[PDB]
Amino acid sequence: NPYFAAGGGLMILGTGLAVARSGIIKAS
Amino acid sequence: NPYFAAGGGLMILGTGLAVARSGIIKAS
Repeated sequence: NPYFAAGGGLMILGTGLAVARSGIIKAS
Repeated sequence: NPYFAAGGGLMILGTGLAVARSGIIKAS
């Protein structure tokens, strides 16, 4: 469990990267 | 966590590879 509790964090930060890549485009 | 902190780095460098493959085409 704790060794693979990092996959969820990587998914979270990847969704954050996708949200930021969407937001930068939606501003310019 | 630290053993699987490399998946995020591989995703980062893969996004960089995709960005470079897009940029080389968008120049020529």
